[PDB]
Amino acid sequence: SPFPLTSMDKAFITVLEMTPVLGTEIINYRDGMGRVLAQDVYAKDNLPPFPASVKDGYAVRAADGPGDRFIIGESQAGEQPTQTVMPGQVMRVTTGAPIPCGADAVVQVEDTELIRESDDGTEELEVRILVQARPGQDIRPIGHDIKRGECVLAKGTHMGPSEIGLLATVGVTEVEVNKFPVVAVMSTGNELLNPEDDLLPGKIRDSNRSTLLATIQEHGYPTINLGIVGDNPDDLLNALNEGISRADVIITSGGVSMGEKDYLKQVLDIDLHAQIHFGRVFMKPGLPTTFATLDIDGVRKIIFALPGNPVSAVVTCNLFVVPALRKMQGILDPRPTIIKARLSCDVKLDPRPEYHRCILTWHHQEPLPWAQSTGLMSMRSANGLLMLPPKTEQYVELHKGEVVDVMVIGRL
Amino acid sequence: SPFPLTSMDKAFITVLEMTPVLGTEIINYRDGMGRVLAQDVYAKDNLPPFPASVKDGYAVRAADGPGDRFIIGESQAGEQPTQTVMPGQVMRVTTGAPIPCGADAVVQVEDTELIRESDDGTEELEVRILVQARPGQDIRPIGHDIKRGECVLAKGTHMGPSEIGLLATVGVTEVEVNKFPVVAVMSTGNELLNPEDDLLPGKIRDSNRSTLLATIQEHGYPTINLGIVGDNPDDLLNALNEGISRADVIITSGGVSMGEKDYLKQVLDIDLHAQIHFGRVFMKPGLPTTFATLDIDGVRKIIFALPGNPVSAVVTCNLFVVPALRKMQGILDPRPTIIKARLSCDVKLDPRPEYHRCILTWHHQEPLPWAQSTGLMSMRSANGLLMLPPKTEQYVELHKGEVVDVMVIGRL
Ligand SMILES: C[C@H]1[C@H](OC(=O)CCC(=O)O)O[C@@H]2O[C@@]3(C)CC[C@H]4[C@H](C)CC[C@@H]1[C@@]24OO3
Ligand SMILES: C[C@H]1[C@H](OC(=O)CCC(=O)O)O[C@@H]2O[C@@]3(C)CC[C@H]4[C@H](C)CC[C@@H]1[C@@]24OO3
Ligand SMILES: Nc1ncnc2c1ncn2[C@@H]1O[C@H](COP(=O)(O)OP(=O)(O)O)[C@@H](O)[C@H]1O
Ligand SMILES: Nc1ncnc2c1ncn2[C@@H]1O[C@H](COP(=O)(O)OP(=O)(O)O)[C@@H](O)[C@H]1O
Ligand SMILES: [Ca+2]
Ligand SMILES: [Ca+2]
Ligand SMILES: [Cl-]
Ligand SMILES: [Cl-]
Repeated sequence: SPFPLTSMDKAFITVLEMTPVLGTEIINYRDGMGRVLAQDVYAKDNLPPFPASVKDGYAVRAADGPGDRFIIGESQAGEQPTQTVMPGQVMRVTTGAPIPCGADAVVQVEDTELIRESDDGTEELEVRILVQARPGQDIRPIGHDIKRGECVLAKGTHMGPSEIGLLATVGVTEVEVNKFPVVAVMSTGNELLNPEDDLLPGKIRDSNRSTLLATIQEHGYPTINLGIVGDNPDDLLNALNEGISRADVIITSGGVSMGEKDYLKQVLDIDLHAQIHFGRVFMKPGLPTTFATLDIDGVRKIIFALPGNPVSAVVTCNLFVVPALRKMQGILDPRPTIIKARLSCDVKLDPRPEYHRCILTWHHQEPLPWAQSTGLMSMRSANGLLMLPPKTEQYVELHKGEVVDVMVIGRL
Repeated sequence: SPFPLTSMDKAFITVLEMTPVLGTEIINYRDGMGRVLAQDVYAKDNLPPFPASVKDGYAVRAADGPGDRFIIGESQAGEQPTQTVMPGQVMRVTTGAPIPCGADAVVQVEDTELIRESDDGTEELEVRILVQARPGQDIRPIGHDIKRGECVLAKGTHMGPSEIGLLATVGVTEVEVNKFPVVAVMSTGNELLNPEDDLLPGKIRDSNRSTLLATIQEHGYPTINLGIVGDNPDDLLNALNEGISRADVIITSGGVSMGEKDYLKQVLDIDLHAQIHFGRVFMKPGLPTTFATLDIDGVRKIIFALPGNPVSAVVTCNLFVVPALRKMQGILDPRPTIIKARLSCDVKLDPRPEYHRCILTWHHQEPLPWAQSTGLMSMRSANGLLMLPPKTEQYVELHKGEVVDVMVIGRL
């Protein structure tokens, strides 16, 4: 089988439709970066749990109005006050300290003048309140920010630092989340040497394994290095079986064209009994990209057999593998972010949709970024993939300045 | 000292000007994600190191033209050929295999017809070449992609997956890079409990430590958890001394206003003998944000004393701390990426420049993203910080749809 040419849209949709969502596990909240909640999270306490001052100043009775007041004590952060403010009295407060019984407003220190103090100046005795406070001013009532019983995070939330801080706030230190996929990577070819090797006749160094592993690691997922596998079916089958045992996802590169020494598709079908959903994609680069699933004991393994050309391998990894991994780790909409950018140079269109790494840059006050195709600008890694449309009889070329879609693949 | 109000621009520039660049170390290339090269990197081999076929097909003499040819053997990937192609002969080749002596072009299999084979069909014997090849066609000459002696990566390059793959390609498996900063984080306040604690009267859980540690970890830097420190100068000094010993950067939160129990600025100046460069910033939120340096034995430590309010702490961490850490790890221009976005709702301007977390979203074919201020949209973490200008007599409010600056703080 020279597999049918699959459209890019059909290939991508097929990857997402066929990729499973992984099961769940309980983690410590500090380990939650990039995880997706598999439970709703509720507050068991009010925040604040006591009425809390917003200001350094004095807790007062608003009904007393402005005037001169006896200071009966201080409320400091972390201590519950024991005294009750009666008419004509106030209590000093600091930001975050509890409001004492009998007070209903806070007056910030700037709206006061101190009018009696102890001889040694350490104890405030009488203060002039210069304003009419409104009841409740500069107080966070109990539960103002979070109420006991409130759902503070919904299942499906993809967590970042602020969500971790919210779990800390509410004391929910263990949470149910989707698992991350474990991703195994192998390279294929009799010509490949390890990066650590000196060259030998007829040989080159394996770069795809490093590039692909780094790409997956950049997204936070655990990886397994399956090494270099020669161009023979027995070795390929054994390496695939090891990947299936050790990982949720297997990525290979090389050996997927129709060459005399290309065995991977035959091994996947006849030996592994995997279901190849597509074996060619009408895209540039990436024609021989292959995607398969394997259902064993009610678990679905997914296999990407990427082209061997290094540029093709990293482009197809970003287009197909990353969205699948995002679905596996529970992200509800796992699709890439697409930004509109201006082409930095003219480009010829191909009958196939074309993809190329680029750098996105925003310029002073200009609203749209520019996309500069790769290959001081060299100090930056690629953070985008230009997505060029197929040529038509009408449109054969795009011009500098014209707006194109760019897929985000790195931090901007 | 109620410290002077420092403009945002002066505060930010001061942080970057006063922050050092860390020294260098040698790392394994697989550990290079996010590192900055401190050396130029050179290729010691050509790529390809032999003339390499781009195609499955036949190595031919272009001068023979089209016609029927004897196939004298095969060149397979990873094997140096030993035979010389003479007039009237060709050799089978596969993609990435070396071109044999005597051949000067490759004809892809699609431009041929097989016209003699062995009885068992395993050996090709004669092929009809249907095209006139151009000399050099479908061959990558030695060094076409990389030449021995070529600088392939310059010092100052901020590495991603493709740079790691390039180090693998050229066999440079150990590289000199800038160190990453080690960042210590402490929280302050007598009211704070650990996230793991049940509440006690007058107390709340410490969230800032978790949020700040997660923010720093998201950027890839090692962290040290200095815990909760009470509101007293001895304990604050001891915790700062531990941070200085263990880390390059110390982040505190809380205790930086003028309150009765706020000691940190006094401790930094009088006890630690640090140089406080600013102690207030004209910004909303973040008024009491403080930045200090401490020079010990020719090493500069940097200290950020952030406000205690949780929103203020995470906003000021993203504005001031992250750019400093990027400078420390060697990034040449460590400043944030600013994108233009449309406001999703009307906003009132303040005399101070105002900052608020938001979510940036790109809509179908609309060129500019929308910025939706925080507090299915809830499934996403904040990836931006709205940067609102100070009000003027002319401009008091911004309206839905108007374009504003947004600082990127998360993956888009
Ligand atoms: C065909 C459409 C797909 O559409 C679906 O996947 C529908 C089923 C589903 O949403 O699961 O989305 C994708 O992702 C973005 C956000 C950009 C990237 C594009 C992919 C690179 C190609 C498929 C295309 C693509 O366009 O839009
Ligand atoms: C005042 C200018 C500063 O300008 C310098 O830092 C000049 C000295 C130097 O470049 O080192 O850059 C910054 O970073 C961006 C990219 C956006 C973020 C802004 C900061 C939030 C505030 C400072 C401002 C800022 O605007 O531009
Ligand atoms: N891991 C790798 N690192 C670098 N180059 C590779 C790697 N794997 C394959 N290549 C190169 O990519 C090209 C395409 O290889 P491949 O996809 O295996 O084609 P075929 O299936 O026809 O052998 C060849 O030049 C090959 O040497
Ligand atoms: N680590 C923290 N976690 C959550 N809230 C905090 C933290 N530190 C301080 N806060 C709260 O932030 C607010 C401001 O505190 P802070 O900056 O210490 O003010 P002051 O210096 O006046 O005591 C208070 O409500 C305080 O309880
Ligand atoms: Ca191969
Ligand atoms: Ca405090
Ligand atoms: Cl390809
Ligand atoms: Cl603040």
